[PDB]
Amino acid sequence: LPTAQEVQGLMARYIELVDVGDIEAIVQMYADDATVEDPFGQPPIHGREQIAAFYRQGLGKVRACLTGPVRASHNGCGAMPFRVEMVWNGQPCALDVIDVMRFDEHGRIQTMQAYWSEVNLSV
Amino acid sequence: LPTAQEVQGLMARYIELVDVGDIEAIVQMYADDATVEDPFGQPPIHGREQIAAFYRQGLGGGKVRACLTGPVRASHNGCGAMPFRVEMVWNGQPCALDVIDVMRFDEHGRIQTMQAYWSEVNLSV
Repeated sequence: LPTAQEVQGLMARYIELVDVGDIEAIVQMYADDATVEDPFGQPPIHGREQIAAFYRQGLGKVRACLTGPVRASHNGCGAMPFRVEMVWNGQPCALDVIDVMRFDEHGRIQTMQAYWSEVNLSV
Repeated sequence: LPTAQEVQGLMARYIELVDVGDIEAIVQMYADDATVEDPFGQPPIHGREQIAAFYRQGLGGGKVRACLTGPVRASHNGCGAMPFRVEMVWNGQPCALDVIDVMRFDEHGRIQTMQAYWSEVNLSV
C-alpha cells in the first residue's frame, strides 16, 4: 500500500499524464476493479474499456495543473486540488476540481472521485 | 439537501467557524449522529458529544487560524470538498497544515460525514 510520500508522487504523476494527454498511460494507473465518479454524484464508471472511453472523450488541448499540494493519508489515499484548462468549441474554459483517490496494495488507483460542478467552471 | 451553491456557502461558513474557534457553532453544523475522520485513515469519531470533544481539544487552546486556499468544489448530491490551510502554535512555535475536507450533508443541511485529508507531509513549522 503506497506510503503518504508515494501517494503524493502517484497523484502528481496522474495530473502530469492528464496534462500531456496520454490516455494509455492514465488507464494503466487504474486497477482492474477501479471505479471513476466524475463528477462525484454521477454513477460510477467501471470496466477498463469504459474508463479508457471516459478519458478518450474527456481528453481526445486539455491542460491540467495542481493548484495546491497533494494531501496524503497513511492508508493509501489522498486528495488534491487542480485546475483544468480546456477549449469548448474554440473557447478557453477552466474548471477547478478536487480529486480524491484510493490506491490498492499494488499502487494502482482503486477509486477516483472528482468533486466539481458548474459553480467551479469559468469562461 | 443543500444545492451546489448552498454546499459552497456551508463549507466556507465551516472554515469561518474554525478560524474564530466557535466550538459550539461548529458542532451545531454537524448532524447529531455525524461521523468525523480526521486525519482520514484514523478511526471515525461518532456523534456531537465526541465531535465537540475533538473540536475542543483542537481549538480550545486558542491561536488557530484557518482560511480557504482555493474554491469549494460542490456536487449536486449535497457533497463537497475544499482546500484550506490551518495556522497553529506548538508550545510557542508557529505551525501550518494544508488540509482538504470532504463533506456530505444530510437532507436537513447538516454535515453527516467529514473526512479530513492530510498527514505530516502537509505540516510545516
